[PDB]
Amino acid sequence: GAGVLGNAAAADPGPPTRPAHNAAGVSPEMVQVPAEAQRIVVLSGDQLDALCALGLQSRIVAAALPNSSSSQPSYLGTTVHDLPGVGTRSAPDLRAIAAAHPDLILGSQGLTPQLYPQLAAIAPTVFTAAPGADWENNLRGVGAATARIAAVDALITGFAEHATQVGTKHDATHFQASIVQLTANTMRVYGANNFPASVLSAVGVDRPPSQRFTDKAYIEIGTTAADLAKSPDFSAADADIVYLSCASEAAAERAAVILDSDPWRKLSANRDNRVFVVNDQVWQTGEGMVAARGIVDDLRWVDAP
Repeated sequence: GAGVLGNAAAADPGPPTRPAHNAAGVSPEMVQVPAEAQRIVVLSGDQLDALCALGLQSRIVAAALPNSSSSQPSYLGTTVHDLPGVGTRSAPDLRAIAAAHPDLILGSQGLTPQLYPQLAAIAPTVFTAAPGADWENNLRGVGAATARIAAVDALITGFAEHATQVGTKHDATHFQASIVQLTANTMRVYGANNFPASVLSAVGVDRPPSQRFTDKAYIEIGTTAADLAKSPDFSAADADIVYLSCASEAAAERAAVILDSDPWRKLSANRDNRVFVVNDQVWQTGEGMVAARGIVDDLRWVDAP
């Protein structure tokens, strides 16, 4: 009974190559990149999102797949969905990366730090920080890596204004929103330090007191049959509105079990029909500007009847 919601930039003036910064802890920290990279290999989901927000998706030649997955993300359109794979984000395939003969490689120090020297020997390589709450800084690093700092500045400025405008029109500050993600065996309740939390903050939506922690991304509650038969407490998940995504198909197949469970039916948001199923790629795994706009779109339901 839970409603389902789901959810080319011109280069800066300069020479044909530019210096760009790697994330802190990458050696070396500076890398010379082309001003107009024609064949980009992207190894992290947030950078793929960034290239789409910059209108550069037709220059991507391959992308690392989400781990345990067998396909590219679909929330970014068919051109990205059809991209060849180069292994997964946690284990990129260097032979396939070399086979794409890229002139630019984007990756993340939070995913494959050990791989940077081998990647840099194939093509100019830029590593951003780990994806998550700092997505806007990661976007800024993609902007420098593609010589599109001005373009990224406008995307960030336009997003902040757009998010604030949506929050004002829909009275976001008067609602506490909960962020929940189901896995096959557990329920994850996200706090205030992660990708979707930072987008809810940009819109101005409040969070329930149980979801304001910042020491970790989420807390995890068991949801197996043995767990449910031990009278668990899901009250950390309650709010005025609950946004719930499923981390996998097996999680989706068990979602209705948890939503029908006695511990979940105790939640006031469930009684009030204010639990909404949302796209996990938009809310959890994309972690970029296009995903962020999808979350803002879903947040338009905070003041719905």
